[PDB]
Amino acid sequence: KVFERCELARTLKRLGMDGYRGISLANWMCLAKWESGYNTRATNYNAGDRSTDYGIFQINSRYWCNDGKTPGAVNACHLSCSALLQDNIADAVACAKRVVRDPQGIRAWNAWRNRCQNRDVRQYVQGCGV
Repeated sequence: KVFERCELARTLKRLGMDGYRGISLANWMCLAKWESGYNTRATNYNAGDRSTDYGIFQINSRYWCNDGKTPGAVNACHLSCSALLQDNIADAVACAKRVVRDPQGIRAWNAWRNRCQNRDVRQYVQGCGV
């Protein structure tokens, strides 16, 4: 599923994401935007270390979900990577929260640093009613 902007913002808010561990809704929207363009089916294989990023948040298989084909990987979110490809993003969200419970927080995702950190991310939630 490819969410529309405001549709995603409200979905995320409903799921307890606004300000989770100090991360505002706008930041999560900025992350989802740059990671997958609000696309839950999105997947990217990383030839360099043979791992794969899954879903709307492009979560990596080496450390967060199990896809059975990533070498010496772990499954911290305790989910099949397939769960990160559903139209229903509740599992993707539970996993995204798990990722930020670690020291780096939202800095876990490089795309956030490159395109969201220290920027005016107000535009991602404006007019959405969140």
